[PDB]
Amino acid sequence: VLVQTRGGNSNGALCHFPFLYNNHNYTDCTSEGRRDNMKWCGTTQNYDADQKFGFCPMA
Ligand SMILES: *[C@@H]1O[C@H](CO)[C@@H](O)[C@H](O)[C@H]1NC(C)=O
Repeated sequence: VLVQTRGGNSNGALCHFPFLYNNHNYTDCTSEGRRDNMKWCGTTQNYDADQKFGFCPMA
């Protein structure tokens, strides 16, 4: 699969996995920070120390 994003805090980067999100190593996309339904993903390897996310346009 290929999760690429463009607009989040990555200024145009490909989401990566696994990605620590608030001490929550997520090896995929998650909608815990959304209130609609889609799912986003971190673009860094340490969200707790990076603060960079993106979207997960995929299935
Ligand atoms: C998440 O993975 C990183 C890389 O191995 C590790 O340093 C960190 O402690 C892990 N955190 C959790 C909650 O598993």
